[PDB]
This record gives sequence, structure tokens and C-alpha cells, in this order.
Amino acid sequence: NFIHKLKELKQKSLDKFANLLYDYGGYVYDRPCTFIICSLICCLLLTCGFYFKEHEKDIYKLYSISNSYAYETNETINDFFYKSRRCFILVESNVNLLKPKILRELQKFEEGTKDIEVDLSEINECKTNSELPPEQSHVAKELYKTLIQRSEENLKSGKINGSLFDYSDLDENGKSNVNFTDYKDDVFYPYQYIPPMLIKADRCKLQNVFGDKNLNIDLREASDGLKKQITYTLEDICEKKYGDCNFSSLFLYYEKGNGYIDYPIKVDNLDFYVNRRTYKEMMFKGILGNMVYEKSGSKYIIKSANAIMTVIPLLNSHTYEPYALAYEKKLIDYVRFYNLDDIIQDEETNDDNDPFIRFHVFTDRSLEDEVDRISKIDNLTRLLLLIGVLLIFMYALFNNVTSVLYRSKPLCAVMGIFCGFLGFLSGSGFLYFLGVKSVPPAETVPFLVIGVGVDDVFVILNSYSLLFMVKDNKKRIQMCLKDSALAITVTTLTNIIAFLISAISPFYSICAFSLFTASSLFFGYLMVLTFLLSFLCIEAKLEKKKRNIFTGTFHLFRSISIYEWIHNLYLFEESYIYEEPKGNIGKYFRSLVKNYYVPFLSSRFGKTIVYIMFTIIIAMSIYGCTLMKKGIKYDKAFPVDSYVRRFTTAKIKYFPDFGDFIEVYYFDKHFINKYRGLEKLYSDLTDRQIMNSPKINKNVHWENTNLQEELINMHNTLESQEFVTSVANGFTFFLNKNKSSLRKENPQEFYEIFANWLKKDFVGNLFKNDFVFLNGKLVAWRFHYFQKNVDDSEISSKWLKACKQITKLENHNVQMVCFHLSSIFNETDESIIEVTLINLGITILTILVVTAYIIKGFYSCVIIALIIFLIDLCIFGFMCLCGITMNIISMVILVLSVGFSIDHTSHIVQAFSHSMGRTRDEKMKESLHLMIGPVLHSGLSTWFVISTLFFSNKDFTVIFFQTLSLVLFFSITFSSMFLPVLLSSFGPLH
Ligand SMILES: CC(C)CCC[C@@H](C)[C@H]1CC[C@H]2[C@@H]3CC=C4C[C@@H](O)CC[C@]4(C)[C@H]3CC[C@]12C
Ligand SMILES: CCN(CC)S(=O)(=O)c1ccc(-c2csc(Nc3ccc(C)c(C)c3)n2)cc1
Ligand SMILES: *[C@@H]1O[C@H](CO)[C@@H](O)[C@H](O)[C@H]1NC(C)=O
Ligand SMILES: *[C@@H]1O[C@H](CO)[C@@H](O)[C@H](O)[C@H]1NC(C)=O
Repeated sequence: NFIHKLKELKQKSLDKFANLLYDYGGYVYDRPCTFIICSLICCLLLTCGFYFKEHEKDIYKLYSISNSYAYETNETINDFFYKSRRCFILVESNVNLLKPKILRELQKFEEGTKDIEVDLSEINECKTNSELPPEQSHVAKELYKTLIQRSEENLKSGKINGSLFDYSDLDENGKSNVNFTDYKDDVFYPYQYIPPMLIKADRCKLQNVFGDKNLNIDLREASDGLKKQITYTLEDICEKKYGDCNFSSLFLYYEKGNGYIDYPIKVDNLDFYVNRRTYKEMMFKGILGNMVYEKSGSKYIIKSANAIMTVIPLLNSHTYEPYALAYEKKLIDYVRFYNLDDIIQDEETNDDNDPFIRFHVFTDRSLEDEVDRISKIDNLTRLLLLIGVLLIFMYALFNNVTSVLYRSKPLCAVMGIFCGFLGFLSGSGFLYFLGVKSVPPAETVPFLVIGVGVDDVFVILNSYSLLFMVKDNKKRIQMCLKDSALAITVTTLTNIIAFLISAISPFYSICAFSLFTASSLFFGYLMVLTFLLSFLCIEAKLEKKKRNIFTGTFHLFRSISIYEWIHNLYLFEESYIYEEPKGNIGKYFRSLVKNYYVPFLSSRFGKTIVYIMFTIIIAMSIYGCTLMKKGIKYDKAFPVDSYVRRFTTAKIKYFPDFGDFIEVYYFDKHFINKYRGLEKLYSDLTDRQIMNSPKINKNVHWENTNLQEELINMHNTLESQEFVTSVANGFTFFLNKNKSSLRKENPQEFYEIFANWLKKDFVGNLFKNDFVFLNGKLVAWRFHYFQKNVDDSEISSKWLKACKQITKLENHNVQMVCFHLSSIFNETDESIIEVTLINLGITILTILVVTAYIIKGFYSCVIIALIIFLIDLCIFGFMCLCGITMNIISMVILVLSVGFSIDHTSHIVQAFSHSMGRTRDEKMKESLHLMIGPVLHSGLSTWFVISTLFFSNKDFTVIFFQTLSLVLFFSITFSSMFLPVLLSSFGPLH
């Protein structure tokens, strides 16, 4: 019942679709020019949507997951801690930079950095046309006023008395829409600390940012010239150290006459030196690079150093967000354009090359700026696209031009390339009309689309090449379209399905890439059906009139089943319609396949050769699967010549120890929840469930001696790690300095002693900015440590996880969050495996269902599934073997590999099934002779368009090219060599 009825319905539907396409081709043949002009007009109207093109530049949006826990941690850190923007300025040289002349020049360079002036007209965030002051909640404003008043009063008083605070454990709700009464009695230590989330002042008023300048200007209500008159310098937005700017540079040694530039520098400690005159700290390890010293006379005498680093701290608050964002920009223009080669020319080098001195810069603005620059498509990508288009045009012309000119189809190939390009343009325009923003990966959308947009073309030509016997050109075109309609529709539908399923991934970059590719493929399919088919009709009319393109242009200026046919041909071979005419489209290639390749495959020697070769390939794939690596470094997304990558390379070169600045934070859950109230498919929610335990980070007694000893042991363990070079933990210093005083374990005593140590001690004065006390209880704190830089992301993620394990203190319900910039990318690399393993399964199931709906028989579907699984296994094994890691690009291409390879596999299998040969060998011969041309062409075209990406300056594009080339190579080999042999051996017969 079910088997009969479902198969009957399927066959009836397929036959009706074929007849509909037959009649559609018949209708198109009468109106080719009308279809051409209408399709072109529609494509241009859709392309007009490029005027609404937008780029997505947020790194979190592009690369992070939707519910990334790193995003939540960054939000918490910014809401409750005072971070400072850090501008790094590095200077490299094959010449030692410690000579007095170069030192004087670099001092002038630093003074120039200090002397940069920015006018208020450059503050793009105050343009008199924005709603920049959103409404802050009323209770928050009242609390901010009360807290600033209390901070002023406490700072004036300068007394620490924890006798009035309540030290009892908080309730589950935090007790001993939010009411101001609960918040109005909060006392914060240090007294100048107020939660940065509460500092929401009018950013466009100069009084809120520059009190000293005494100007009362509303930038949203000020003219452009009036704002341009007023200027500010570095000193107005720079973090202060004893009043002066808190510069971290070599020239702190010479400050206030402590040392002299001409004389050699002598320092009593190469790790932490305090300038006696200025009382300012300085770490020579972080400043100087390839440092060479003497260590004589109980001190260290530094002779040479081939690198110098300077760190400029800028205030990082809401009100100071734009101004710094302005100054940093100018700072970059001051560094990337600075030249001091004149002095360098004379001095002796290290590498014996021409002497050199290069300045590098890195800011928090730099990554966003580089992403913005990358978002626009560069000239190199356009040149590569042009070269790929030229290659595919040459290949198509070479295949479709033969000895006889009027039987050739060059115009069809050219218009097929044009159909691919127009489909890409129309799809991109439609999605821009829908509002989807263009991610940088979309730069690779054109190539791929063209690489697919030609495939259907070849298939149609194949059918039109096989129907030379039909004298009626209109009926010939109708039958050609009838034969090729199911194949073309299934191919495009499968590609669209694969890309749409890929678009489900949480990362917006992949979602946009897949959406653009799917829309472009759909519109390219429509263009193939109309624009290309009309040109096919025109060239068929010219062929019937026996005039080629040139003669036709001159005159215009003057003015039966194919399987049955191949079976009959092979039966006649056992001894007008059987023999192709001279100069046919695919005569020579089919002759080569039938005369040489088919006898090789049918021979026993060919079969055993193929079996041995593919056994070796599968074994190599398994061994590669054994060598599996995961993760890609983020900077690979940028070109090597970008100043960010150059700065990173240099830093790694001259400063191996100071690789990553990992920051470890502890937040009290009750405090965080109390102060947050003022603001008002994929289950890989990693690093979130652990931190949400009901009994963690709540009312932790820091006065406990056991907990302090555990903290000391944790610090020692963190120092013991090989990948950790230095640790800056103020809590450890406090505990080491004071042990007898803390024996009482009294919470009030602990609070008072910690406050006094922070307020009075020199090291405490340094660490004052890393601790938050509310109502006499330490509610949040932090420390930092440096991690060796490594080129492998997987080992870096392992180090971060080891650090998270070390910071865990389950005995006292304490776990500290470890954070870094690379944490987001590590989270993405950890989630990509699960995301891909889900998407691949969903894609495979859907594609198998779709192909089983169209493939005749059930055993053929099993063969197709086995071939698809083997192709995927080989692709993954060789991508692991070739050093490609399991990253976003490789995983997405692995997902799409099913949709790409199913086309060739289905072509060969359906050609085998529909044939009427008696033995398996005859059916294999017919299947090859019919559909080995299109299968080879549809892969060679895609690879020819893609190959130009091998020279792309962006490593992500290179990985894309490599993985796609592996996919295409394995699909072609398993569809043209392994599949025919497998069908000859065990293929179905009835
Ligand atoms: C002389 C002995 C007894 C004490 C000196 C200890 C040294 C190694 C410690 C104490 C103070 C520490 C600094 C305190 C604060 C900061 C700011 C932070 O953004 C980076 C780390 C940095 C710069 C720390 C580096 C290490 C440091 C300099
Ligand atoms: C550092 C901040 N970034 C995180 C890496 S990012 O802004 O999100 C970012 C991400 C990627 C690129 C990029 C350039 S070329 C490129 N080819 C590419 C081609 C095809 C596919 C499927 C993919 C994924 C990529 N992709 C550029 C920037
Ligand atoms: C703290 O305040 C209480 C309440 O007035 C007072 O009794 C105590 O002496 C104060 N402690 C100090 C050190 O001033
Ligand atoms: C504000 O008032 C009550 C009484 O003090 C307080 O307990 C509660 O937090 C608030 N009431 C609400 C939210 O209904």
C-alpha cells in the first residue's frame, strides 16, 4: 500500500514537473529577447539595493556566541571596576636604542605624544543630532548624588571606622522597583570609589568632563566653529600618578634629575625600580626589549636594548569614552607616520642588514579600526575575483568552442558567467533591502557563487549536446530542458538548503555569509532558467540557420529518451543517429572517456588500482583524524601588513614573557545583584552554569585564616606554572605583610587593617584600585598575571582552563573569573565543535531526504549516503592531516561539503540507475558517457574560480580556499573514479 502509493505519487509529481519545464522551454523559445530584457531589468532593480548596504563591525556580534559568558563577564567588569585604556607604543631596531642620541630623539618622540591637541569638533559622538543622553533611572541618580556627597565627606574626614557596619551574613535575597532606602546607607572603600555603572552624566557637557578648564559648553547646542575653538591635550584625559601622567616609559629613570641621558644607566633592580626623586615605579623588563646588561658593582648596568615599549594609560569611563577615542586616533597618526632613520643610518646593526627603526602602536581602538578597514572589500580581493572570472571564462570557452563554429556555444558560456555574477548582485541587493549587514566573510561570496553559477549551465549544454538528432530546434530545446530540469533544480535546492541550515549558527558572521550565498544562488538559478535559456534559444536558432555568432551579427546588422539512445548506440557498437556530428559540444571529451577511461575502469587492473588507491586514501584519512587539532588565533583574520599584526609580532619577538595580561576577578553575588537592579537549539552554554551555583561567591568570610592561607597557596601555585611569568596580587602582599594582626579573624579588624594598609602602605597605595569594600565587607577584588605568548590557540585555552581550576576554592565557596581579550575567541573555538556536529547532522538528514525524494530506487540512495559519508571522512581526515584546525571556516565548509558533493554523486548515481544496460558494466559505461562531462566541469569551474583565493592576504580566506579545494577534489575523485567502480561491482540491476 504505502510503497506503491508513495512511489506512484512521487513519479507523477516528477513527470508533471518535467512536463511543466518542457512547456516552459517551449514558451521561452518564442520570446528570447523579452525574457532577456525582463530578467536584466529585474536584476538591476534588485541590484539598486546596494545603496542601502551596511557593514557589521562589532567583534562580539561577528564572532562571539549570542549568549557568550565572556560578554557577561566583560559587562560585569566594566560595571563594577575602573579599567583604564592602555596605548602601547613599541619601537624596534637592529641597532641598540640605548645610545644617548637615539634616547634623546625618543624622548622628543614621547614629548610629542604628550603634546597632541584635539579640538572638540572632532568628537563624533557630539554632533548636535543625536539622542545621546538616554534616561537614567531616578533611584540611580539619587543614589549617585548621595554616594558622591558621602565620598566627598569621607575623603575630607579620612577616618576608617567599621564599628557601625553590620557584619552578619546576608539573606538569600541580600537582606541583613528597588527602594532607595536600602541603598542610601552604603559606604564604599576606598572612599573615592563609586560603581562605574552609576556614573551616567551628560557626556556632551564640558563641565562634566573638564572641570578645570572652567568652560560651560553644551556640545549638542554649540556651533561647529565654537567647538573647534576649544581644544584639549593628553593631560586632560590621562590617568594621574602624583598629579603627573602615569606614563610607563623608560624616561621615568631620567625624571627629575635621577639619571642623565648621556651617561650610562645604572639600576639596583631590573624587575621593580623606584625612582628616588619622583617615587615612581618602573619595570625595566616590560620596557626594554633585547636587553643586555653587566650586573657589576652590586647593581645592573644596562648597555644595549633593541626595543623600547611605552604604555600610556587613558581614563576609561563613560564620560571619557569619546574624548579618549578621539585622542587615540590622533596618537595612531602620530606613531604610524613617525620616522627617525637619519640617526639610525650611521649606527652599527645586529643582523648585518641595513639599519632600521620602526614604530608600532596598539590601542583598544585598533581592533575595531582594523575590522572596519577589512569590512570594505580591498583591491587585492577585486583583482583576485577578476583573475578567477578570467580563468573560468577561459575554461568555459575552451570547453564550449570546437572545430565547427556554428555548433559551438561561446555566447552561452559567457552569458552563464554573467548569469552567475548577476545572481550574486541580485541576491546581495535583495538582502540589503531586507537589512542584513555585510560581514567580512562576504568578500568570498562572489567567487563561490560564480563557481556554482556555471555548473547548471554545463548540465544544460550537456543535454543540448546529446540531442543533436532532433531536427526541430524548438522541440530539441524543450527536450533538453526537460532532461536537465530535475538535475538543475535538485542541485540548486540542495545548495540552498545546505546554506540555509548553515545560517542557523549563532555567530552572525556565518549567518550573514550563508544568507548572502543562499540568496545569490537562488537568484542565479532564476537567471540560469531565464537569461541563460534565452541565449541558448538564440544560439540554437543560429545553429539551425547554420550561421555562427559572427555571421549572425553581420546579418543582424544587415537586417525518444537519451538513455534509450545511448543503449541503442552501445547495442549498435556490438556490430545517422548514433554518430555525433563534427564539432559537437562534447564530442572529443566523450570520445576520450569512452575510448580510454571507460575501458580502464572496466578492466580488472583498473578496478584493483582504484580499490588500492582509495584504500590508501581512506587509511590516510583515518590517520589524519587521529591528528586532530582545534582552534584558530583571532589575528589570522587580519592581513599580515596591518599594523596590529605587526605590533603583535614584534611584541612576541622582543617581549616573550609579557605575552598575555590575564585578569582574575572576584565578585560577591549579593552585591552584584543588589547593584544591578538599579539599571533595570544549541545548548553549549559553557562557563555559565558553573558560575551560577546557588552556594558560591556569597557572604564569603575573608577574615578566615584558612582562606587566607589558601589564597597564599593559590598564588604560589599560579607562580609555579611554567606559562606564568609574573603575578601581581595585592592580596598576597597584604597577607604576607600582616599575619599576626590577622590572627583575631575579626571582620571589623580585617576591614580596618586592610583599609589602613591600602591607604598608608606604598604597595597598598599601588593596589588601592583593585579592591572594593561595601559596608565593611570585601565585595569585589582582582589581581593580574602575565602569560607566555604561544602560537597555538589550543594550548592557550588549556592554560586558561588550568588557571580557572587553580583559582577555584571549593572549600570556601569561592571561584574567581579569569578574563582576557582572547577569552571570547577561546569560547567560540570551544563551541564551534558542537555547533558543527549539530549542523552537519541536520544538513545530512535533510539532503538525504531531498535526494531520496528524487532518486529512483532505494539501494541507490544507500550508495549515495555511503559515498557522502566517505567523502566527508576523507575531507576531515585530510584537513586535519594538512594542518588545518577545526575552526569556524573549516567547520562551515565541512558542513557545506555535503551539499557540494551530493550534486556530483547524485548525477552519477541517477545516470547509472536510469540507464538500460544489461550488465552492470554497460550501465556504468552509459552513466559515464552521459554525465561525466558535467560532473568534471561543475567541480573544475568552482575550483578555478576559487584558486585565486590562494594569494589572499587574509589567512581566513586562505583556510577557506584550502578546505574548499579539499572538498572539491575529494568530491570529484569519489564521483568520477570510486563511484563508477563501486557501481560496476555492486550496483543495482533492477
Ligand atoms: C619592592 C617589593 C617589596 C615590592 C614590589 C612588588 C612588585 C613586583 C609589584 C607590586 C606592585 C605591582 C604593580 C601594581 C599595579 C599594577 C597595575 C596593573 O595594571 C599592571 C600590574 C602592575 C604594574 C603591578 C606589577 C607588579 C608590581 C610592581
Ligand atoms: C578579530 C575580530 N574577528 C574575529 C576573528 S572578526 O571581526 O569577527 C573577523 C572574522 C573574519 C574575518 C575574515 C577575513 S577574510 C575571511 N574569509 C572567510 C571566508 C569564508 C568564511 C566562511 C569565513 C568564516 C571567512 N574572514 C575578518 C574579521
Ligand atoms: C567608631 O564609631 C563608634 C560609634 O560612635 C565609636 O564608639 C568608636 O570610638 C569609633 N571608633 C574610632 C576608632 O573612632
Ligand atoms: C519597598 O518597600 C518595602 C518596605 O520597606 C521594601 O521591603 C521593598 O523592598 C519595597 N517594596 C516593594 C518592592 O514592593
